Amino acid sequence: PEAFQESLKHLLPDLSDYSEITIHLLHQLVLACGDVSLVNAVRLSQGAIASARDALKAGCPVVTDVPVVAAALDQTRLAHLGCTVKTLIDDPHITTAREAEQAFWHHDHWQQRLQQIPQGSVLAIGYAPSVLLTACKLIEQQHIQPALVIGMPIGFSHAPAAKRRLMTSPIPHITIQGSLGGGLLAAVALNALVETLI
Amino acid sequence: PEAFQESLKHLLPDLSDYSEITIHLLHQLVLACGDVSLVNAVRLSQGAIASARDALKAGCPVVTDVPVVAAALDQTRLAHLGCTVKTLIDDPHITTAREAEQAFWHHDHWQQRLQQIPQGSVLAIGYAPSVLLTACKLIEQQHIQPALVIGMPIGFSHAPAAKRRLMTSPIPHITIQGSLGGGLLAAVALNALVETLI
Repeated sequence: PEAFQESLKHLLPDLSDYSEITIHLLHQLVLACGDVSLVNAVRLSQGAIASARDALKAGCPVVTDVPVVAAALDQTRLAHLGCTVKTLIDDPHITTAREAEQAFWHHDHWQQRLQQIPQGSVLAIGYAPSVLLTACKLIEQQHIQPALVIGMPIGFSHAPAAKRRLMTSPIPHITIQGSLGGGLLAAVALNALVETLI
Repeated sequence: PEAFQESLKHLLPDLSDYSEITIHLLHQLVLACGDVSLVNAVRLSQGAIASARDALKAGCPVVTDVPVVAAALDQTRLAHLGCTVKTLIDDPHITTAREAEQAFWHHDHWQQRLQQIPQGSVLAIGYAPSVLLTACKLIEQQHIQPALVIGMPIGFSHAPAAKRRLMTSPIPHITIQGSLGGGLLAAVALNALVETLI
């Protein structure tokens, strides 16, 4: 789980184009939010790219936390690959970490839907830290086994240590160290991996 | 001129894919020589990629110092663009900085061929520091005006300060700070820019 400069170092003596893909992803994130810091804050695990491509080529399920993340996904490219897209809740108005944490407090069985995610799924969490925390716990206990976790919720003061907990996970992941998150960032990240595949 | 990490910083809030192109070029260099240091040593100037693409799209002439550089160029792609390829000398056996400096000492009129390079041409120097130095001098005096200079000669003890002199040039350029050079590196660099255009 390392930064741009370090990743790039070890990916350049590779036959694959993982270095080009990594910088494409950073570029797309910066074009979404306008913040060059993400070169530092963004963290990919070794084998994140490879696990992503392998899962996408096999037409993996894709699960997002909330609808706005799903709706920003490149839906037609994903359909061509045979990937289906689902959300953990259906609330149409979620724009902040507070609206998200509130909404995941009302629904009584989103944890059920998370627990049922198919092995090999891509899990993209753009809004709610508590959902990312629950995902990390289920992974540790070996109840779920996604191919990839994209964890880019917003970080708030006294948040569930979620992004930091994801960095210790044995599951391939991409995250944003610190309090940056939300917007469409999680969807942009996944889109960058989709568009460099087809 | 500036390194990888710095270039990348200022190229990410750009609409164009110059950040992806830069990392592709680094990647190709590392696949040619196997040396990850070039991330540090390689230096691009601010307008380098853009000037390259503009000149290649216009079917610019390409001039190399020696045949082995020309022969490593992607000849068919360049022909499709309308770019011609020429060399400053025709010696078929040049493998080291010594064989190159020797050969540019015998020929009496390579400086004439250099002085004649058309405005807007791409100049790729892979072997001889003294040729790069002469090129820098002609540029300062405004006798020649290439669109781009790729300067990747070998750096030897008490060499003509050439690579360092190229970094002060007003002409867009790509070079390798320090004593690394030769092989096919100059040709690989140019090829990376050609293949990401067509």
